Amino acid sequence: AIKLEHEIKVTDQALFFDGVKKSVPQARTQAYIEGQKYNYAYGNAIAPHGDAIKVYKNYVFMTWYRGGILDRHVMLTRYNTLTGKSVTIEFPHQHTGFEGRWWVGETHNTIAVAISPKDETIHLLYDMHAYRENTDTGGNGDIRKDYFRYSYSLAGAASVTDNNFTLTQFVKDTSVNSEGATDYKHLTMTGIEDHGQFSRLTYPTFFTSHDGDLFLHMRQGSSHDGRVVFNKYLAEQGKWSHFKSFNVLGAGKKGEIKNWSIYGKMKYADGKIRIGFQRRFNLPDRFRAQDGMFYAYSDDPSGETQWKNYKGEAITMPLVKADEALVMRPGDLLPDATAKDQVSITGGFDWTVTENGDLHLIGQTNEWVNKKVIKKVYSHTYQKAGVGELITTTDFPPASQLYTAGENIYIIGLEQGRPFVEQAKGGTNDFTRVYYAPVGSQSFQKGIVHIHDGKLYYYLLEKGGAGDKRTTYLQIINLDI
Ligand SMILES: [Ca+2]
Ligand SMILES: [Ca+2]
Ligand SMILES: [Ca+2]
Repeated sequence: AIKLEHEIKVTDQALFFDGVKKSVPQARTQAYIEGQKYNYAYGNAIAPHGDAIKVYKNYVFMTWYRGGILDRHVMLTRYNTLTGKSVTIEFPHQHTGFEGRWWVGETHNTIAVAISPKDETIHLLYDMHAYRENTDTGGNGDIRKDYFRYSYSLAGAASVTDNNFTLTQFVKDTSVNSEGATDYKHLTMTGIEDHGQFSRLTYPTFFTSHDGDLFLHMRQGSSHDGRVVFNKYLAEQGKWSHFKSFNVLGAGKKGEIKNWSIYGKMKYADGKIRIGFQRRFNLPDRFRAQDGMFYAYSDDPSGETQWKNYKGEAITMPLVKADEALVMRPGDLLPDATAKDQVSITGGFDWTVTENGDLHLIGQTNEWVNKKVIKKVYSHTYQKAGVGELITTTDFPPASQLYTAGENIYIIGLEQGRPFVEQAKGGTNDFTRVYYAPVGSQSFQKGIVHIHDGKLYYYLLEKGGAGDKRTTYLQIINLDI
């Protein structure tokens, strides 16, 4: 059976935004008040959040911001699964909040972490929400040479002894734009400063191939005109390739009816670089936000060429018209919801492909009437073994992410604060609960998952804390593959 193997405390000082929600004009406008609680613009929990946990050999790497409101330092912790010991590096960068207003917490601004399986370099990307050289921080720091924030290490740093796991392992900024002796933030990944390439980026998320290649993807642009870009770590050269567009910017002048923005994630799944996403058109129509459900995969191990849709048909690369990668229309789940903004798709999208080729996508599609959600529909679209008709069903529980290991797909979450695991054979919608932490165990408020070598690494926020410093834990659960 699935069993909990290890439960480890990461910190009692994880940053939490213990204030109230602010609107974007408030967050942009209001001055600091000394003694205020830590208000926020989007979510209230920046840790664990984002691409913040990775496993490499016997090490679990976890990122987080340290509390409280006056600290906010970027932190990197390494847990050694062989010794049970942890070591943590404190970086000089502090969370800059909403457009430099560091007293308003900004959950888009996550700390992503990856290890190159080839040269054991550690890569960090943090605190970014589409910034650019003329971003107006309202007097809170100069961002002209700090709009893209990248930190990286010496080769072999991933596996040094705990005593040597320090900032000494990381490479300072020594370019003409360097800020000084404690500047660890680089403005580019290629060694070439390039505002056009590295401005307006959000959502750093790394993925790794079977042969040990490391990739990154981000979203570039705005909610009205946005693309996914991705690059590859060049281990032989100690740098990254040029960003490559999965989809164009300015599609309205290149063959689409209008500009659009992309809402999804690239992953490495069943041996291929792939992407799943929904589209925001910003048309005056029945869609309050996103529309459609899309998927494509590359038969190129570098993911640069040979892109295809679910049917195996080649797609235009870079993509201009999203409909080429169509899988289904979530609008069809609410077919009488035709009034302006009556179909509200604002999240809950995910997708996976199992090691047997089974394709799975989930979505949440809400009916929006007089400024309120009046109906929530969860969908599960799947195709067994990559062939045959797509099945879309709404007989799917309220889950927001899908995971895979061996032949199965999994739903993983918190129920009454306790981790559970539901599992289904790939290519089916037949789920059964196979793990639930017992009564008397701890309660958690939030969690992020990382699946590695048949085990579930659950990076969790403990429930019930107070103030702007909370406790996080790492759980290691054997999926019994
Ligand atoms: Ca710098
Ligand atoms: Ca719309
Ligand atoms: Ca649709």
